[PDB]
Amino acid sequence: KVFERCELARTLKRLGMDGYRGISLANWMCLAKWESGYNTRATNYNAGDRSTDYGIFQINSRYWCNDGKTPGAVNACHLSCSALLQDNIADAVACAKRVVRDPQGIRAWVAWRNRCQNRDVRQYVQGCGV
Amino acid sequence: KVFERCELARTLKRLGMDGYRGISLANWMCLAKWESGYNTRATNYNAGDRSTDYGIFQINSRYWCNDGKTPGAVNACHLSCSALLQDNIADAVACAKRVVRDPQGIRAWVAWRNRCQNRDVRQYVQGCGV
Ligand SMILES: [Cl-]
Ligand SMILES: [Cl-]
Ligand SMILES: [Cl-]
Ligand SMILES: [Cl-]
Ligand SMILES: [Cl-]
Ligand code: NA
Ligand code: NA
Ligand code: NA
Ligand SMILES: [Ru+3]
Ligand SMILES: [Ru+3]
Repeated sequence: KVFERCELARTLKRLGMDGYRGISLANWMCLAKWESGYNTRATNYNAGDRSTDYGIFQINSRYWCNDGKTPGAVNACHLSCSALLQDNIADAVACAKRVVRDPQGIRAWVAWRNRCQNRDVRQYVQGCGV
Repeated sequence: KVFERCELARTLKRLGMDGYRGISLANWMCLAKWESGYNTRATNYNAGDRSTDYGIFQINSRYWCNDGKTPGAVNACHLSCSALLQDNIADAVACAKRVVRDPQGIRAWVAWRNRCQNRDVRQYVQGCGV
């Protein structure tokens, strides 16, 4: 599913993302926008370590979800990676939270570092009433 | 699916394309028309570099989507090029938004520049009530 901007913000806010471990709703919006285009079906293979990023947050098969294809893997979210390719994003929300409870926080995602960090991101929630 | 002209103008307008990065609805229409004749199933293989342009916007598998058969690929929309052949263009629109956020914007499609840039394109939207 391709969420609409304000529809995703309200969905993420309903599930407690706004302010989570310090992270504003807008920064989650920005991450998802550059990771997937708000598309729960996005995917991206990584040839360096033969892992794959899954879903609306591009969560990686090495450390966070099991896809049965990735060497040296752990399943820190205890999820089939295919659970992160589903129209319902409750599971993906739970796994993004689990990712950011580690020390480096939202810095886990490179694209967030390059596209969102230290940048104005109000554009993501302006006019959504959240 | 081959869109009818206004059908596509309403669809693209509903998916937020009017004014996106300053790109008019009319210009997106002119891009779709010269890329694929509004045909969601259009594909163009290039035996030169073995890449393929997909769907209604003819997005290329070397830079933007993964079709698992193009050398030197980077999948910047984190998307299967199959998603660019759907009747539902929601994945395609989201990927086209990612394309024009690069520094060249819409100028990425050489056809748009040969056929649309600096030209009158009001005829693509008028009568469509958009
Ligand atoms: Cl990750
Ligand atoms: Cl392209
Ligand atoms: Cl990139
Ligand atoms: Cl002329
Ligand atoms: Cl009119
Ligand atoms: Na891929
Ligand atoms: Na879920
Ligand atoms: Na994208
Ligand atoms: Ru940095
Ligand atoms: Ru507001």
